[PDB]
Amino acid sequence: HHHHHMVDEILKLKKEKGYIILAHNYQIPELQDIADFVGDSLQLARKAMELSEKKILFLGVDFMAELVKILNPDKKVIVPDRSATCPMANRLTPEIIREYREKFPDAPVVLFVNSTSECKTLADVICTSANAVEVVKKLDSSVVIFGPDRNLGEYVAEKTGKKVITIPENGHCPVHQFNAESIDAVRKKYPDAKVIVHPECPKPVRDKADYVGSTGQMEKIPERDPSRIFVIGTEIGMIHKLKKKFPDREFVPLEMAVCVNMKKNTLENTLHALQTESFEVILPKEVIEKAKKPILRMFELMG
Ligand SMILES: N=C(C(=O)O)[C@H](CC(=O)CO)C(=O)O
Ligand code: SF4
Repeated sequence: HHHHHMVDEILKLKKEKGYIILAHNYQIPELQDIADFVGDSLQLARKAMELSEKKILFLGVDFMAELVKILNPDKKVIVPDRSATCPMANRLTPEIIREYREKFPDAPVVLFVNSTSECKTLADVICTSANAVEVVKKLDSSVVIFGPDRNLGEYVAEKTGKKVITIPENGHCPVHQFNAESIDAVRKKYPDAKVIVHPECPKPVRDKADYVGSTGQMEKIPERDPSRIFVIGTEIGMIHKLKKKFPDREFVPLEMAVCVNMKKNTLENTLHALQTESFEVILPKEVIEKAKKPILRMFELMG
């Protein structure tokens, strides 16, 4: 195998230098396969807090790596590509959050994990796709400010029955803009398939699905649903994860959908990261101290 040189040296250096490799579900298959743990933002956050190792190689995008750092301030966290980010976040600013806080004083500010760490410093609680509904339901308010993802916010409003004020204008994930016709086509081709789509998908897509869930929730659905075929409306990296967990089922992409940022991490730059022990994720202590409050509050609202 042509890659065995990179794969083998990654596994070698990881062990030799005391790293644990955490990968998000949207990383390329080759990186999922060398990771110690693969999961969604919530799971990688949880895992981060309980690992004994002092060095983490994080494979995902920056806001997530920073979440890991904020929860583990005394561990060294590195990433292979320091530009891997989520473009949705960067429309949401401090001045937007402040404006809406003033406008709606008694609305808690719920920020999605893909938000700048600076933004998290101004949140009342953080959430991921997996726990957004649970977090907002358990809050003591019928109104929340929510950002940056509009679709997710609207889905939360639907599930909880609360008023969700989304910020900024049109915050959305380009990856999850499937058109509902793809579901129409796939129902005809596989009449017994179950269609699972992400809550970041637009509402007409959500409404034609059998299930709506985050990647963490998608992965649990075949534990309770015996269907032979699932059609998956998220980023393409999740197909590899699902096929590995459930080799006796068939997983069909709703459409091909690739997150360019998530794909910035490669075997080659992952190897460079382990050789140089770069690039370190660094936040000001002030940011860490401030941002951890809404993150810990998330965990209090789950259990
Ligand atoms: N980290 C996620 C989450 O659940 O919060 C992603 C979705 C996301 O938008 C981040 O790329 C997912 O696992 O379903
Ligand atoms: S898949 Fe969408 S929400 Fe997740 S990092 Fe890429 S652009 Fe951001």
